[PDB]
Amino acid sequence: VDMGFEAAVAKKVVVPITFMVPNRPSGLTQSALLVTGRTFLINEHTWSNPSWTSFTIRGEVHTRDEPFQTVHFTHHGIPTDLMMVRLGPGNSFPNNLDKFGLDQMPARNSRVVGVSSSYGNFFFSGNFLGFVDSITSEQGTYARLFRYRVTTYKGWAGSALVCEAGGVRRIIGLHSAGAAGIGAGTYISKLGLIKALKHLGEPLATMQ
Repeated sequence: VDMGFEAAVAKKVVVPITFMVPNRPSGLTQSALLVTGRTFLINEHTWSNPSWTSFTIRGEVHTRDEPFQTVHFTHHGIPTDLMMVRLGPGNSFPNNLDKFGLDQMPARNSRVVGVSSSYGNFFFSGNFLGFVDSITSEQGTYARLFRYRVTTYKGWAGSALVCEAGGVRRIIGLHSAGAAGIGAGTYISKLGLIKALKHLGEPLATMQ
């Protein structure tokens, strides 16, 4: 199996993130996706949880009261589990926009590869089960996901989901949830990322 693209995702995109809390003996660790500059992707259910007082990413500590610029993605007025967060000034992330987005839909039963830094680095995989308008979760309804047949675990949220369409493999999701042997990831589109990055002021050149 060619895994060159997934290896590049592990090398440049997926990183661990740990949220520190005052009501548990240990931090909550999962994965995050570096997009470009000072902007990354993270699950909304993790970001919005009220307990954490700081988090660490890329060797940096950030407190909850910092003036983060954020976008919470919605679909037809229903919340998704996807947040984009732009940090204050600091050392830049790689520009990983070449690794996100597919213009065609993945075929039924094609291979999904998850790329995680949640428990050290690892891959997981399962068959693509299709897009769903929403999932019903212990925290409410979330919109615009796709599913895959593989048992997933607490902490695996934020892992990059690499799918295949039109002879190319790209990241089109971030892991969100699990239910009885089936995982669900929140969909990522290139157009949505670009629109949100512009809203947050992450400076980029436009190819003309």
